[PDB]
Amino acid sequence: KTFKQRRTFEQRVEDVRLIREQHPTKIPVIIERYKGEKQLPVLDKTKFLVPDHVNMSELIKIIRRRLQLNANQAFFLLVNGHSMVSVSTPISEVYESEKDEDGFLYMVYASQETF
Ligand SMILES: COc1ccccc1-c1nnc(N)o1
Ligand SMILES: [Cl-]
Repeated sequence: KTFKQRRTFEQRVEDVRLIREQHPTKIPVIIERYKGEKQLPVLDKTKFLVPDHVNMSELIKIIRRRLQLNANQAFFLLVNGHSMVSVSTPISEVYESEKDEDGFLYMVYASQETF
């Protein structure tokens, strides 16, 4: 069902290396709905190429636009399994400290802060 489950470690590594070659300015991001999640919809895809200069605050705005949320629906984003310490950090910096061993940056969203 989940991305890590659908693709072998070897396959995720090779795909990160292709994005390096073909989209060298992009951060490879996996974005997944919390398996408990009731309110928010699922995204139309799993794998996102994010411009390495956007900060986490702008990535939250991007995802909320992709879900076509309205102003008072709540949205919480975990990165590498934990809360974001700050939304002002550029994604190139967040990537270097929170990337997985396969080379993707893993995110999960929910309407509850209690995931
Ligand atoms: C640490 O990365 C590698 C290690 C061994 C062989 C290839 C790579 C690689 N990285 N990006 C591409 N396109 O290939
Ligand atoms: Cl690029």
